Amino acid sequence: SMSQSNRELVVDFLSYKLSQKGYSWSQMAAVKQALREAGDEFELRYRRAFSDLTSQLHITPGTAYQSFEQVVNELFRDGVNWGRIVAFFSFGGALCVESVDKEMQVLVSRIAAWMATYLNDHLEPWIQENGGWDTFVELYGN
Amino acid sequence: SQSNRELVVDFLSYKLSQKGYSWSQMAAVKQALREAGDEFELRYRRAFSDLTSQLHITPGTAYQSFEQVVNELFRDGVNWGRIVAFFSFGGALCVESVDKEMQVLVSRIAAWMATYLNDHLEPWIQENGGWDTFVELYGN
Ligand SMILES: Cc1ccc(CN(C(=O)N[C@@H](CSCc2ccccc2)C(=O)O)C(=O)c2ccc3c(c2)CCN(Cc2ccccc2-c2ccc(Cl)cc2)C3)cc1
Ligand SMILES: Cc1ccc(CN(C(=O)N[C@@H](CSCc2ccccc2)C(=O)O)C(=O)c2ccc3c(c2)CCN(Cc2ccccc2-c2ccc(Cl)cc2)C3)cc1
Repeated sequence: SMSQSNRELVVDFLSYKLSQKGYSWSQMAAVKQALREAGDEFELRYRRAFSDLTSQLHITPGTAYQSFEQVVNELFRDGVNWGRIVAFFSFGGALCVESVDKEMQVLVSRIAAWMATYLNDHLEPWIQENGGWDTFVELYGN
Repeated sequence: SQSNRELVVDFLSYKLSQKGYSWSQMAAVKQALREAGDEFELRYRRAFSDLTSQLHITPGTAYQSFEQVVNELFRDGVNWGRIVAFFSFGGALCVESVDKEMQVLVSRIAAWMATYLNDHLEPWIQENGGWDTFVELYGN
């Protein structure tokens, strides 16, 4: 328990320090780091679209899924691409922050579950057809 | 998939941390330690380079170098600042191993760090309120 959590902290810290030098702890660590960076990049470049989105958000536990679904359906209306997948993660992140800001922290675990289901059902088939997350890492790094 | 749930959790942990929030207690510790490591490495830019002048890392001498540095680091006792330096040292030794084309040493360094943490740091950590105390102190 303390043993597993100590190994987890070590792995997390070393994954981070290796990534800062262009190295990686594992394939999964390389995906996680490249997605974190892509999220930061997307949010900064589309800071206006991010600001317009958060301003229009009126989060309540009863309308949270509705808001999630409407944005995600609009986002992927014309199909899937890596850029839109990054925007999907950025949107989930913004909805979680907005939930915590509005003292609705209970929504965070729900949003993560909705994201994971949407990924499994609607994004994973396209991801697998397009070479998987390794292709994303390769394309983003280039 | 398990890996898709893991990516979601990782991304959300990061975005919540950027606003001073956290996904979980464990995510808050990981993020506070990553930041403290970055801060220590910026404040002491030449600390590892001053050590490398004598640490010629090889699979045969890596453990002896790790053990000596870590024993010298904690000679006067444990504190949070030295624990951060311990993680930064491990990180630097892993980078140096990959630079010297001996990435096979990375998983051994990780195992040595985890054993030192379990055996020699965890009693002081637990006596000092656990990793929550570190998060509280670093955030202040
Ligand atoms: C890191 C990064 C990611 C994405 C881009 C932009 N981008 C492209 O550069 N695309 C490429 C094709 S992918 C190439 C690629 C990219 C990354 C890695 C690997 C390969 C192209 O065009 O050549 C897009 O695709 C792209 C994707 C989504 C959106 C835009 C553009 C424009 C703004 N729009 C707002 C929006 C509309 C509807 C519904 C919701 C939201 C919305 C989502 C979240 C919030 Cl928080 C707020 C609002 C979302 C730029 C940088
Ligand atoms: C985020 C942060 C952490 C630590 C500090 C610095 N620092 C202090 O400021 N400490 C405090 C008391 S703890 C306060 C605290 C800190 C963080 C969180 C919470 C509370 C003080 O004194 O006021 C120290 O403790 C401290 C600890 C270790 C060392 C130093 C200073 C100076 C350099 N020295 C080199 C060295 C010597 C022997 C063996 C190995 C190495 C060596 C380790 C790793 C490599 Cl990579 C290379 C070489 C190691 C500064 C910022």
